[PDB]
Amino acid sequence: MKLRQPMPELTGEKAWLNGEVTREQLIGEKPTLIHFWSISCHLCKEAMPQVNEFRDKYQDQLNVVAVHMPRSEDDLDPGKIKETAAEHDITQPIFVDSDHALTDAFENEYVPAYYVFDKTGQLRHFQAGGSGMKMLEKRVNRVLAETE
Repeated sequence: MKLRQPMPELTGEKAWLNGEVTREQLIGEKPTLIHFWSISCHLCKEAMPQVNEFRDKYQDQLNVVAVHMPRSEDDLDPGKIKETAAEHDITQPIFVDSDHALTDAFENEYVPAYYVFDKTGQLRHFQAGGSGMKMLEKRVNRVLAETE
């Protein structure tokens, strides 16, 4: 991913969850945040609450969409993906990838990973991991402050 391209094809075929959006349905005037996570990843457990937090803080200012990223047989489970999303109040649109289809389309090679896009629908900044992933709140707020 160059900090320049449009979003990928948004593949991922298990289904959507908690809401149904695509780039093409929510881009126009707000910047966008796509982040990967999973129900039992060592740093995704810091993403999950902070995701809920900035999703409530910035929903009207920032398009938020998420992608669950299966890693294991114990990680595919539609029921646990739904229930952990309810437990952590992760109520934005959530893709559930089949395994890695979007992840391959943009060669992420991490899981607690995040991509921040301008209101025109192309990548501004991307990171993966970080100290409690706190710095993503700043990358988001920078895109919010820098966008018109």
